[PDB]
Amino acid sequence: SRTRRIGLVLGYDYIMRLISGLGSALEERDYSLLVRMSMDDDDEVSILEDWIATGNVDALLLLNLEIGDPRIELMKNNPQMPCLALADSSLTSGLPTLMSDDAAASGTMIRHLALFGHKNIARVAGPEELGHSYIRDAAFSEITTELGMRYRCLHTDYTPESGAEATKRLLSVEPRPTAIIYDNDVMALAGESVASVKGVRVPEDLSIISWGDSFMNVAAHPPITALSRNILESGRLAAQLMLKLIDGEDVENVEEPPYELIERASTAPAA
Amino acid sequence: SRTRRIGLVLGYDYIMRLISGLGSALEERDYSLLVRMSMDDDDEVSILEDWIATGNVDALLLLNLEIGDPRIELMKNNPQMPCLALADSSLTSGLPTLMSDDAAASGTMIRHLALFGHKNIARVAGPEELGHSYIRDAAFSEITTELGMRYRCLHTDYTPESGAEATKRLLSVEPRPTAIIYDNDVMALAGESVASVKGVRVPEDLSIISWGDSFMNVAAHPPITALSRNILESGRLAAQLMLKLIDGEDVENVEEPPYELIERASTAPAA
Repeated sequence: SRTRRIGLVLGYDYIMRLISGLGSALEERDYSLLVRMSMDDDDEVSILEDWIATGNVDALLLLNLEIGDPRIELMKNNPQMPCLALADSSLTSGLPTLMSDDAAASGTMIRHLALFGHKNIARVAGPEELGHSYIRDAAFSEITTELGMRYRCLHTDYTPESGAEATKRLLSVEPRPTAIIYDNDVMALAGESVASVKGVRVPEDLSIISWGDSFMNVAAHPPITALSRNILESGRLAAQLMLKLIDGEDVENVEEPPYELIERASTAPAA
Repeated sequence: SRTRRIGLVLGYDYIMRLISGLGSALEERDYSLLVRMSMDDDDEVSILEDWIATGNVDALLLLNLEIGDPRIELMKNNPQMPCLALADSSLTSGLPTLMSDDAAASGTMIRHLALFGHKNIARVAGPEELGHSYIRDAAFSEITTELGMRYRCLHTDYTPESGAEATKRLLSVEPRPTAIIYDNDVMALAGESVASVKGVRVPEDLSIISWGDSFMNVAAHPPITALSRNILESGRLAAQLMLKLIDGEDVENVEEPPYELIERASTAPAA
């Protein structure tokens, strides 16, 4: 029998666009998304175990895979429950995956800076505990080294206060980077505001790129160059893939839809 | 019997915070949110009718009430299905409501501008088809008139391009307003950027307020004064109220948690 439900556990406190894309495909088959909220760290596993034991959904969507995620083992020990992970293939261990390509995106951003003559750049990244942290760092280190570009990074907690603090630090230590890439839009904006208050012109003295795009980047002063992921289409593909698994079709891993570097006013030749 | 599900139909293409708050309360009772997506205008009613006919959820959450919303009539003709609306009480016609107070918020923002000596202000609002459009306009017109303040408004579609266009228009027509209130954060940011490009200093020449708060306002240049709604707690209260209805308890309308005007650098005395 079918419940016509897909399970998703969210963390308490991007996702909206993913849910819109998922819904655009689930509606075609009169499916619904069943959403629960994990308030703690082992809470998600407990909810998933309940769903599996009761057969309360037809498939599970796994987001934000960490290194050694306890969910992979859960799914592998329960192959009668379809699941799909949205992650780099290196983190999913054989489970059906809609694959991101952070290493590719890293290259696209760095080559854009290289073309503009940047030789000293920095990244303001998220927490080191993210499953994509080591993929991104390895890509940035390899590409920058191979292009003879100086590279430094600082970790933050995604808040504008943290992005602001990191930017102040990068702009105060000689030799000052001429471009900074931020792991989210809010920190790129906070960093641009820091540069402006400091009298560091964007983009004349400092280029800025946001990893991730939103209306915020369009509204900024100046508008911020962004690596844009097609989250809507990713969501749609994810739902289609889970429906295939539910239908009993074999599903090879699928690359997520291509990203695009949207060039705006915040990147320009290096000072 | 109980399904332990609450139904929510979202529109294709705030809500994330609401869902976090809802989940914080639903998890206490092992309830889930069942989410579907309306792709058209009469799509929502059809989904709701299906849920009602099959008893597939225990209660329905109604958001974004319009004037003469076809959902009110649906719910009233189906009182065996618990529901809760998040709206001004004037739009819900006796249905259990978690009540917003846009007129109160309007007063708080306008009094803040009055204290700073503003005598000519403007609003960049959303579409006129919003159910809260006439409540807000009536409040702004009454309060401004009664304080002897000149007031004008322009309608937009919530995009930064639309907010930018509206700001250019307001700043180009004499007498230029000394403060602009925007119906969302992205337009307040887009408007602040327009003022900066134009050489209109914020806040020295122009004060800006965002109706709605987010990290974007904290990250702006300068940070943007915002009317902040407690969406997390609103979500939590909404879930608790629907659970009461499901439990068979009588539920009087409830005011939503108090909003707060967070004063930041973008408001100052009038030029």
